[PDB]
Amino acid sequence: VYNDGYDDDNYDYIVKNGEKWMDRYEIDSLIGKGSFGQVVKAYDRVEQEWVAIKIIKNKKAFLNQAQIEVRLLELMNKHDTEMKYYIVHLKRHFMFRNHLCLVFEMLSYNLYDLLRNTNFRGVSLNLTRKFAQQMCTALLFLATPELSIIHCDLKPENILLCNPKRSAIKIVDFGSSCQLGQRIYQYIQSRFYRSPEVLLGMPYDLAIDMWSLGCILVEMHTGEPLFSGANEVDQMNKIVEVLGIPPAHILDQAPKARKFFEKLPDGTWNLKKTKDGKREYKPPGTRKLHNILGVETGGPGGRRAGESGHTVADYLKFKDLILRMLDYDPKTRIQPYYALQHSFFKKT
Ligand SMILES: Brc1cnc2[nH]nnc2c1
Ligand SMILES: Brc1cnc2[nH]nnc2c1
Ligand SMILES: [Cl-]
Ligand SMILES: [Cl-]
Ligand SMILES: [Cl-]
Repeated sequence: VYNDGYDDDNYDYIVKNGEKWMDRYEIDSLIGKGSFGQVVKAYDRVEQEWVAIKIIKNKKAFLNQAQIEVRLLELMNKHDTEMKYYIVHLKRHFMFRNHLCLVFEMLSYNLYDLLRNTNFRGVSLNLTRKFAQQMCTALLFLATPELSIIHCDLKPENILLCNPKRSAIKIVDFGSSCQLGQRIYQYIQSRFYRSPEVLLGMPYDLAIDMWSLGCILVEMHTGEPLFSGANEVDQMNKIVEVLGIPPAHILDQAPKARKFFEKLPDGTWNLKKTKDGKREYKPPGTRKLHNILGVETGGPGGRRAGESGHTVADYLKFKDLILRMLDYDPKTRIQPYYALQHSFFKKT
């Protein structure tokens, strides 16, 4: 009784392996899932190649958001004719059985799959550097004035390997992306990767992606999310454990500062007071990235002790870049052009 029997109760297309669409696509299987709908692997008979097909939910709000996604993908792909800025390619789109379907090149698995494959030991610092450099080049591309595109949902799951053994990547899922000055949501980004200005209800720009990236890079090396909040209050407190209380010039303009913080008569800010007898977080800024990363103790959890490509100097450079990506102030947070110039990327 949903979509004349083609949909489940959650607006998704009921995927059947081997179904052929439009005398062109043979549906192999489901390969991904999301809030947007589903992704399937299919073979395009006409072009005689494998593709991934993202099936948007048969639901107006989701259709209308995916129309924005289509426009940003076609816009990016036309400024990336050489396909060298690490953004997935929208081959074409169509309506089928009342689902917007977007056809992409077939890609390998994502960076989360890669971490899980190491049993969350984390990938090497050399491989992290390759990912960071590609990622920064991609954000530089997004920042070109004709695009000014904010991805808004960078996470390990939305960065895909081109090929499962090689290190080339592409960013996918511009399903919540917007352009500078075309911002339409306040609840954005995945929580672990969510920036302070978004937690604070403040206006945001492309710099929220660089925040997400700094979280991602740490997690790729340690194996675990840097700020693993269960809800927004716990997310902001986890950030404060590592970075301290946010500067007053930020909190004074934050419409949601009172959700997490409290201003004292002298105008300084602290965390909201907790119920008497309840200790739950480390005191502000005492959980140091220096120790999260194991800079002088053999890498995260000491697991890198004795390996090449993991020197103390290597780690200090890494930490510095990460901390610059995690600047509380969006206006001084490091920007893609300067991140590429960081000493973490030199040499070899
Ligand atoms: Br290829 C590919 C795979 N997964 C995606 N999610 N959103 N866009 C995507 C493109
Ligand atoms: Br803020 C901040 C957080 N963690 C650190 N580790 N080493 N220096 C640091 C500065
Ligand atoms: Cl999702
Ligand atoms: Cl290596
Ligand atoms: Cl924690």
